[PDB]
Amino acid sequence: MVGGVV
Ligand SMILES: O=C(O)C(F)(F)C(F)(F)F
Repeated sequence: MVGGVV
């Protein structure tokens, strides 16, 4: 999985 970036 590629985590989101905020
Ligand atoms: O981590 C994932 O979901 C994946 F698709 F396997 C990646 F290719 F990005 F590594």
